[PDB]
Amino acid sequence: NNIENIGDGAEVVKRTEDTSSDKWGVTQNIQFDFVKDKKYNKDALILKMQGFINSKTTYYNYKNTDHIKAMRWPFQYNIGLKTNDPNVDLINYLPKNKIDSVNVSQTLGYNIGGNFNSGPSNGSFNYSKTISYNQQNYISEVEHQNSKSVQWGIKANSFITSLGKMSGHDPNLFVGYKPYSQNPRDYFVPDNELPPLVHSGFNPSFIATVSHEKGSGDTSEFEITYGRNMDVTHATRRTTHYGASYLEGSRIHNAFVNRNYTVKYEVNWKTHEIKVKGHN
Repeated sequence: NNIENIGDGAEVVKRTEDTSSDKWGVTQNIQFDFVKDKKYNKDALILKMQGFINSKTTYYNYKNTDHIKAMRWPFQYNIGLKTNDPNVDLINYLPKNKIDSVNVSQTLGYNIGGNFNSGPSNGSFNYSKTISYNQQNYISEVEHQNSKSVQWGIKANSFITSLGKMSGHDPNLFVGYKPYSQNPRDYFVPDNELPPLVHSGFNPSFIATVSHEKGSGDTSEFEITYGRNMDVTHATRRTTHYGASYLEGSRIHNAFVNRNYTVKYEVNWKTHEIKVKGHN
């Protein structure tokens, strides 16, 4: 069963939708939890956005050269949610503020009568939903928000390198130790020195709660966007008088923006059925 009783005259109807795109290298695992409460004057839906966004980190030689090689990597991950229904309002979302901690763990609590809150380090609520994601060396913040939308940016922040502390904008970030190699991968730091968000990808965990005016319409559409913004780091071999060789990085910041996989979902407030309307 996917209907749980949260109190007297209150229940949560649970539904899940799963979609993947080889085109974008994204998996969207969406949880739709319908809040059915007699003591609450509105229809409510808790959306838990999970899945996977591949880093799509690629290493390649620069043109017809042997001494310039490149690394294309995700500077920022994009997580967005929007609605086109005038009768639907975005009431809350998690995370709400700029957060730089390695693990982002937050809880949304629900109490009968339409009361929504956030839990610390515990329950006691009638119903609750929890987010958990790792963002090592990255920072999360809300880029854009209103009553119909919320957009997050999980961007490169601070790194501990062999040359000391580096920002996500440092041109020498990720530059390797093998200038005489012919493999573009060797011009860049090994995977054990790369954060998971660069070597593998991102495992999102985001929450958004929407309120629908009762009887205003049976259906509502939601667009969920998962993607990334790519940077290109070029590592040129040098050359010094003494004879020793080293690598030097130059950067094309925001070389490939909004490499996003957008899925349009249809929700039925009466039957609690989910339909995938379309995608890209």
